[PDB]
Amino acid sequence: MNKTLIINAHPKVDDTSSVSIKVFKHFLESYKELISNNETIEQINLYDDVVPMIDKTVLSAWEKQGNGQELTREEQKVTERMSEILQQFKSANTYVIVLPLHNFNIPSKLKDYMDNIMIARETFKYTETGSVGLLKDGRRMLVIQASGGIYTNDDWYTDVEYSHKYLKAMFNFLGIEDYQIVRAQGTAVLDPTEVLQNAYKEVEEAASRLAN
Amino acid sequence: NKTLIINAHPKVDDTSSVSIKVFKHFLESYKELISNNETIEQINLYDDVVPMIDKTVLSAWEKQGNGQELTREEQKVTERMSEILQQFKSANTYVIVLPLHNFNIPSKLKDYMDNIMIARETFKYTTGSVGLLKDGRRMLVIQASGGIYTNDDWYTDVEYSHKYLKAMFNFLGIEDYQIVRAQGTAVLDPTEVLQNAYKEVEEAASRLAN
Ligand SMILES: Cc1cc2nc3c(=O)[nH]c(=O)nc-3n(C[C@H](O)[C@H](O)[C@H](O)COP(=O)(O)O)c2cc1C
Ligand SMILES: Cc1cc2nc3c(=O)[nH]c(=O)nc-3n(C[C@H](O)[C@H](O)[C@H](O)COP(=O)(O)O)c2cc1C
Ligand SMILES: [Zn+2]
Ligand SMILES: [Zn+2]
Ligand SMILES: [Zn+2]
Repeated sequence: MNKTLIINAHPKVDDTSSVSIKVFKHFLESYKELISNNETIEQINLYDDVVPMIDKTVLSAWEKQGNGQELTREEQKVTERMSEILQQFKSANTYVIVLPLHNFNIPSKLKDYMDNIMIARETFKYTETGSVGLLKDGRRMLVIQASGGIYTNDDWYTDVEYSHKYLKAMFNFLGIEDYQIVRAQGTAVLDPTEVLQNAYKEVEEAASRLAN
Repeated sequence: NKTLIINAHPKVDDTSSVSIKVFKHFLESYKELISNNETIEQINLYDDVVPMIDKTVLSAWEKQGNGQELTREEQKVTERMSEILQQFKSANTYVIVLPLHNFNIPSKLKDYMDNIMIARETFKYTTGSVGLLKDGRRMLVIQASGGIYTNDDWYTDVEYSHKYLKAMFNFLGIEDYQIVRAQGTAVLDPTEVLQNAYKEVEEAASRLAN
């Protein structure tokens, strides 16, 4: 089965004033021109859809599920939603993450999302040596990130680009080694034309690559 | 002179939590050693209002930049965010308590970071950015983790919780940073983890109260 999952981590969701949403929408345009009829596309909007965070209730529920105790109606409701998010994630073999860079790390709701999809025995497992990803079946990820600064000049900025470093480390771990990030970078330093034209060109290439 | 405890544990107060036990041991030692004229404040991220960056916040910020009028909702959220910022700026000693969930800081702790990293307030675009909190402030992070992160292996390379916090607080001008790793809760006996962690926070308490 061929399914593409769009993980939209932008707080504005669909507002085209945003650089990363424009770039994504241009990606989506090219991608749909090129995919098969056998290819489904799903999207989760992290700032619009319900994405449960790890809280007392979730930790309590996960404790009980280890003992085999009964869950309260609240624990059932939140664990069920988290199961839907996990299974939706495992159901896809192409992923597109869209995010603005805010304070050198992933958006908080994207952290909640990671907390839903990094699940022992589901996307990774523990081993004698340590732990190992379970999603090693040729999946592909494209990250689209807009940023005010430039992160490819190998300087202090590069060193604190934790958003990219974390996402690549996490997904590489789960088994996704075909990874590309498109950085619509330098929005605070470069001509809007230059930033956008370069990011449109890059996601056009990505669409072509991902559609084969 | 004020100490600010930033509690990023979703369980808040539950002593089944290793990071909370270690914090409470720290706090009890600290309270014994500090002076009368010293205030301790605490914000519990999972039991308080810490605005996340959403549509409303972003729009409020754009309107503040265009000199446009704010809606009541935009007003209310930005007022709460400036209250959090000022509470953060008001303190010279900080304690962050967190469990390690998925190799990064808790999501509410990122929200908190988004409230306190503010231009012209805790840093300034300037030639480069510089921190405004360069007045000898101290930062203690108490972190509980299943794994061990001090062996200089793969685990060390993905400990983004510590790496991020240290980089952000250095950037704000807070260079006196110390992390207490109550680590190995997935491999060592719980009493073994606690004994070492308790000694670290007892020395931290003494050093910070001095
Ligand atoms: C609250 C906030 C925090 C930001 N933090 C960073 C940052 O840490 N590094 C950076 O390069 N740009 C930062 N920026 C600039 C944004 O990344 C830049 O405006 C980007 O174009 C936003 O993407 P978008 O247009 O899709 O929303 C920040 C902007 C805001 C509003
Ligand atoms: C959802 C979840 C994610 C976790 N992720 C990590 C991890 O990425 N690295 C690690 O060393 N331990 C991880 N752990 C183990 C916890 O860090 C460990 O249990 C720690 O003791 C929890 O802190 P606490 O006792 O203060 O709640 C995770 C635990 C849970 C429940
Ligand atoms: Zn287009
Ligand atoms: Zn309470
Ligand atoms: Zn024992």
